Amino acid sequence: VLSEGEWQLVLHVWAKVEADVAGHGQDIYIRLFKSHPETLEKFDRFKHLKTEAEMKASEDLKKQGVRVLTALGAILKKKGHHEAELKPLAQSHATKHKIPIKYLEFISEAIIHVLHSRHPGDFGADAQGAMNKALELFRKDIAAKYKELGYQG
Ligand code: HEM
Ligand SMILES: [Xe]
Ligand SMILES: [Xe]
Ligand SMILES: [Xe]
Ligand SMILES: [Xe]
Repeated sequence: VLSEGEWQLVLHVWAKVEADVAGHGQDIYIRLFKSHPETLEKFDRFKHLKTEAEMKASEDLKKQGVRVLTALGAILKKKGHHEAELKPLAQSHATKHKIPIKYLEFISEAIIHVLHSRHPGDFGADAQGAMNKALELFRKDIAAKYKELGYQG
């Protein structure tokens, strides 16, 4: 369980992401696909992209990144009271997309890396620890829903 102070560290960096969610999403996807290329294979619409240049130029990838970060932002804004928000996401990611918890760990890593790079003013050590705790909680709760849904993750 995060403290209110921890949630505020999470929300204060998220406020900066929201200056330009699209640009943040592009950086996060590029980082994910570069660091863990296997994750790109899960994307029917994007697995053909060969280079960072192609990734940057993809309007559909940009739009997907906006969807991801906005869905995650809504979850973070619930400050742990995210049962309703997690249900459709867990179901689609377990059953349609088939995304293991390991890959959620990878995207969490990419999120942290991009925030660390872009936002040293709001992503010092305490803020990074708070964001890690929030993402760990997210993954814990997704993992529990995965198991309810019959997916080992
Ligand atoms: C922060 C964690 C993530 C969030 C909040 C998130 C959110 C979303 C949302 C909102 C959608 C569209 C609605 C849906 O189908 O549920 C989506 C689609 C999708 N997600 Fe995720 N996602 C996350 C992580 C991942 C990861 C790590 C992968 C694969 C490695 C993945 C694979 C996909 C795929 C393949 C789609 C369909 C994309 C398309 O329309 O072409 N997701 N995700
Ligand atoms: Xe993203
Ligand atoms: Xe997810
Ligand atoms: Xe995550
Ligand atoms: Xe969360």
